[PDB]
Amino acid sequence: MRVGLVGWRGMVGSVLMQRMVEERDFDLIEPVFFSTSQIGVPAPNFGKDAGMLHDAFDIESLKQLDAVITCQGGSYTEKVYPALRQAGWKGYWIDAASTLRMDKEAIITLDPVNLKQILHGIHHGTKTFVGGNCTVSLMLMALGGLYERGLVEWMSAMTYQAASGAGAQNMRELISQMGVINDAVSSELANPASSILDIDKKVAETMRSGSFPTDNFGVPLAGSLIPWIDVKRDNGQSKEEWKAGVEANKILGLQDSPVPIDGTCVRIGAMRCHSQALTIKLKQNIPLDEIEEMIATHNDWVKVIPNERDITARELTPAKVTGTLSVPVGRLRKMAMGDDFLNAFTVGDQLLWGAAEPLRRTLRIILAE
Amino acid sequence: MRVGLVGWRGMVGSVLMQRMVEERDFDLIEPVFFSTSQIGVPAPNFGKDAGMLHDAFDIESLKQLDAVITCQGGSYTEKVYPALRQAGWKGYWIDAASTLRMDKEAIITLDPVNLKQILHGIHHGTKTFVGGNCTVSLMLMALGGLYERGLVEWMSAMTYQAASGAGAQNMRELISQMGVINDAVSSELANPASSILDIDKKVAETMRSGSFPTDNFGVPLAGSLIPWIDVKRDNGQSKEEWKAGVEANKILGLQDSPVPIDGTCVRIGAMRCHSQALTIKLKQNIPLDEIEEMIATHNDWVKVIPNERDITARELTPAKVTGTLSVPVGRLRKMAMGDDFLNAFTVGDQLLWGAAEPLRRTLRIILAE
Ligand SMILES: NC(=O)c1ccc[n+]([C@@H]2O[C@H](COP(=O)([O-])OP(=O)(O)OC[C@H]3O[C@@H](n4cnc5c(N)ncnc54)[C@H](OP(=O)(O)O)[C@@H]3O)[C@@H](O)[C@H]2O)c1
Ligand SMILES: NC(=O)c1ccc[n+]([C@@H]2O[C@H](COP(=O)([O-])OP(=O)(O)OC[C@H]3O[C@@H](n4cnc5c(N)ncnc54)[C@H](OP(=O)(O)O)[C@@H]3O)[C@@H](O)[C@H]2O)c1
Ligand SMILES: O=C(O)c1ccc([N+](=O)[O-])cc1P(=O)(O)O
Ligand SMILES: O=C(O)c1ccc([N+](=O)[O-])cc1P(=O)(O)O
Ligand code: NA
Repeated sequence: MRVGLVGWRGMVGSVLMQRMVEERDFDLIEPVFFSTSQIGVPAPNFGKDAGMLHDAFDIESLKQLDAVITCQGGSYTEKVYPALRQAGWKGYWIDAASTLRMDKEAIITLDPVNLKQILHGIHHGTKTFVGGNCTVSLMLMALGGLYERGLVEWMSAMTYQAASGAGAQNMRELISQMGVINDAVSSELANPASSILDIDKKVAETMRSGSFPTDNFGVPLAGSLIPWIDVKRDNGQSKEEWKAGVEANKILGLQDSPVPIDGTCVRIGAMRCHSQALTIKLKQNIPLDEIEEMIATHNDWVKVIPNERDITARELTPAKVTGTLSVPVGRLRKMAMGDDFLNAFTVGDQLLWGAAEPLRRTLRIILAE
Repeated sequence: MRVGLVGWRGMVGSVLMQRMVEERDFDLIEPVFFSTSQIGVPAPNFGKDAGMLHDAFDIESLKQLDAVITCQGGSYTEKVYPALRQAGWKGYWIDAASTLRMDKEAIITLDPVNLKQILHGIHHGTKTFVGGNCTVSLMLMALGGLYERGLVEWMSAMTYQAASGAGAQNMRELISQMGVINDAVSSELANPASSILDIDKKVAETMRSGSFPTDNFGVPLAGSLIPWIDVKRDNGQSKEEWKAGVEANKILGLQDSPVPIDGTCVRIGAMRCHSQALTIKLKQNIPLDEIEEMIATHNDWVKVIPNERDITARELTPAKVTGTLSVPVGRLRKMAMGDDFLNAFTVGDQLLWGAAEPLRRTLRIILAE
């Protein structure tokens, strides 16, 4: 199988490359590396020589491939994909970008949840497989055990989203903001006789100053939060909030009778883990023991954390989860509203299950068929 | 009126002192400053001379006061209050601590919401007035318009709570953690060609290192979050999550038919403003514009922020609200679940309406009678 790699060099792509090396995916394919910036020089060597960098925009070159895996982004997909299909290419397009997710000829891939849908697609001529939004993938990796059994009536999701979803420059800006805050009060911070109100005043002033580094976010993130991600939609949702409902229901095959999913998506000062606080309305009063079992046994990465303070503080956080494939879920309990209302809190790495991991797993599934 | 000040030197106390000076509250009283560790030292001079610091545990000196305002804490209240009352003191005990909130003898003071309850109490011999929990006070300042009309069937609250709620040392530790994070990668950040994954790897290593300053939180807060605040209760709630339902319903006089309030309380890396993402179940499908009107007309400090991207990012954040008495609420819209589900996101300063302001306002109400 001859597989083209586009966007292998960037943040998401680099995570994907490391995972492909770790799982020895390159043993199974003939990789062809593409560039949007410079061609003809040696391709990267991740264990074996792959020749040269090819032109990511050349239709005839792409037509020679059995599949493309792209992390290059929506601008790239919009430019290349329609022409490539119009020219007769029947290969597999495996894409991280949002561009094609809701296309009638694309399947959103999250195989621990929807392997059966993926396999049906592959066997019946579907050639486009798109990774879902970070928030969607991470929520379903935590709650797949409930959703697969049709037990969810609706879900409200309030999120705590990392800088990495906006990009590497945004992550850098977050850390720079942290430095500028600390710099402003370093002379008084450690002195207990210094007024905490004076420290606080200076932090607030520094954050509000024009020179505070805010080119990417537009406003401060460190020391604060931003309760709006992406463009407004006419019903008053942000695009980020809208994605949850439409993508989750496509993945689950419920488009004609969807589970309502809604809430507020909030950016917070974390590097690359998204967390979500969920009000889950169950159709029936399911005992918490069964809920816990159904969640825990759904897949190999979800981890149900006991509902206790110390273990929660250690396990159910970005500090614990960052850079790992683990998807902890905790604070699982029935709520004051009734025994059909379930509280849950979950954390997951945005670059792994939220970006790169579904792409490499989709490749392995296609290979095995 | 002779008024004793206890806990005036701490964080909450210092905010109270600042506000009392700003509003010239000291012109209306005879202030007597007390201490737990500095007896005999000259008292602070806020305009006029108040002599020396008195003994906060000496019952007989406290007995000469017409009122006590205390920000010293629950363990202080636990020892001095019962002893002071039993010795026949009938003065006004005005307290920020949780200890007496749910005592039959005490009124929870949040006068923009429950002034009538407060005055009825004053007129019928109630002498104990206690500030509510920071999250409860801030939520009712935002949504008082809906609660006072009996429109809320239930509410789920997922919170984004600031460091100040845990204490001054915790705020310092947050800022220290921010510096330690930036320090670890400041060279790489200054080089525009550096690898984002390398920066990310170093940040994670730094946050996980034994040397990371985590004595007060127990785990990292900068770059992370902690989805547990305060001690565990038997039904799986933390004490922080439980406080909302019991305190709000007492403030609203709804103990005979309380509104269910529940959710997850999460500490994030903000300095001194709590934010809350609310799923509000309404009893009736009221038009959105009338909802906004009910909310906005309830009190002088609540503000409706239009549901638009740029203004939300600028106005509905800790960076905007910090150190002010403003209580913005935005992202007001009906949710996917139905037109009787209302999304709301609100931000408020933890030290003002969430701690010090109800104390000085209660003093002013008593004086005014
Ligand atoms: N999940 C997310 O993080 C997210 C969110 C929203 C949008 N996006 C979109 O998806 C795309 C991929 O996300 P990303 O975070 O992986 O983007 P990224 O790190 O900026 O990488 C994107 C591309 O930039 C090019 N590039 C230019 N200079 C580079 C340098 N010095 N180092 C590495 N690459 C360089 C590379 O393509 P060549 O090798 O062809 O030059 C690379 O594949 C983004 O460009 C963006 O449009 C991603
Ligand atoms: N939900 C919660 O659990 C929660 C939330 C907020 C506050 N609280 C509690 O409420 C109380 C007041 O809160 P806070 O944040 O104002 O506490 P704080 O800043 O520690 O002040 C409390 C007292 O500590 C003493 N103190 C000792 N060293 C000091 C120093 N270097 N500078 C200033 N004061 C010093 C002061 O009393 P003297 O002048 O008598 O020495 C002061 O009145 C605390 O006991 C806190 O634990 C609890
Ligand atoms: O917006 C997105 O969801 C998204 C996610 C990942 C990637 N990238 O290819 O890894 C790109 C996009 P987008 O559609 O380019 O903005
Ligand atoms: O726990 C609380 O709610 C609380 C809040 C404020 C204050 N303090 O006096 O300002 C003290 C307490 P706590 O009852 O001491 O823990
Ligand atoms: Na700026």
